[PDB]
Amino acid sequence: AGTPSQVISDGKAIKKVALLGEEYVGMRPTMHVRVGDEVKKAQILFEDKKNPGVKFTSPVSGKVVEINRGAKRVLQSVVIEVAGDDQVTFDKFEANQLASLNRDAIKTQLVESGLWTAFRTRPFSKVPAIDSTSEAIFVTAMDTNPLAAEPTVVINEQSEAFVAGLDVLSALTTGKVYVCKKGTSLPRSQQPNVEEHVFDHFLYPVSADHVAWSINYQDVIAVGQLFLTGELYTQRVVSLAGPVVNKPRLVRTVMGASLEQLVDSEIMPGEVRIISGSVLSGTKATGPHAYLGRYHLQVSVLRE
Repeated sequence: AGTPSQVISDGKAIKKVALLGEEYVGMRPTMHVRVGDEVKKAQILFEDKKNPGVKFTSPVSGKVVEINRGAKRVLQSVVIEVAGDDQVTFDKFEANQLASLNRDAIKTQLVESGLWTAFRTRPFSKVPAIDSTSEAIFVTAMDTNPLAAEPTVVINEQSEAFVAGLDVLSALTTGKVYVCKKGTSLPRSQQPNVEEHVFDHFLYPVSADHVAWSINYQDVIAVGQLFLTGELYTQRVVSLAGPVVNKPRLVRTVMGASLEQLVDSEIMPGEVRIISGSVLSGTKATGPHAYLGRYHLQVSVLRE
């Protein structure tokens, strides 16, 4: 019902993007910008006062037009209006170098680029501490919900970036990296501490000694792109599905894309509920929240 075609095409033009404050567990923001500031791509917008060092950066260059706040001044979203192509650039390497890079050097670049936020601890589901390490980084490269985009199609376009990302993770972990996938074959890291777990909603192992980190396949592609090119890779391939979508399919877009602009001239007439993420485990994309969640790879539209 509203199932998407597993074929990638271009999404509607995006004029504004936003980072959503409340979707980061335990995050209390310290602003590094105000309305009117021109920002570059990968420029810090704010940091977490309760997770010292974690940076949240702009997916695009442009101008800060809104800092929306709700009950008790909680940060709802920082809206950026796209303009120009100025960006903060980082160190670049060759693919063969990535698996041997120093762990702290890797950390520094992920933090300053903002990509560090892609990681979440399991349990607690919050961004790891900068000075912390993990023995088991899990890569979610599968999805059971038919409304989700099949990862293999996305990854097949970004083969070298995906593998490069895995190689960075293989140096970042103190133990192993686990690629959680279906039977369908994927590009393989040549590093011996990168394993594939084939299956036939995820659960992660718990231990008093260690904590598990999780990261989705598209962020792994971003990590790979970051270290190969030295630029923040903000492309997204998201599932645009739901019974009121005229051509349910996969569309290219940008992190934090305006969802009202993304679905413009995509939906049947009548009033609808736009949802960022899965239908059952997403958030109501309305008003100040009408933007693609950091950890969402799907946009669901229903009838109200």
